Amino acid sequence: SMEQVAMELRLTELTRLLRSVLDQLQDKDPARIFAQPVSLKEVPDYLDHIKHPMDFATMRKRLEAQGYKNLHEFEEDFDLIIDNCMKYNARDTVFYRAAVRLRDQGGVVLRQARREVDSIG
Repeated sequence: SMEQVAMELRLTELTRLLRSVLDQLQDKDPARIFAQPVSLKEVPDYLDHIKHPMDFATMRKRLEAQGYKNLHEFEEDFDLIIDNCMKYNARDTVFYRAAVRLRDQGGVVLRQARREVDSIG
């Protein structure tokens, strides 16, 4: 149908905007701490601690399959990255501290994203 196409164009355009959002958030992680999945070879107990692992590469795979229906879904995955880190790692660690800085800096990007998503519809 023509309606299904229009819906698909909307999804494609959301994917475009979320790709730019993802790039801007990942720039706030210049150490690449959150770039890839925590390695279960190197942290064998990880899934005993963290039930839903997340990282920027995993988000990018979902994004490119147009697997984010709305900004809320995308933010859920970004918050997982941060929240998983802040539980597994202690306050006095470079990992925890990286997550705090990512959260604080990402907030600004996500605030305007929400306005753009609502504005453009």
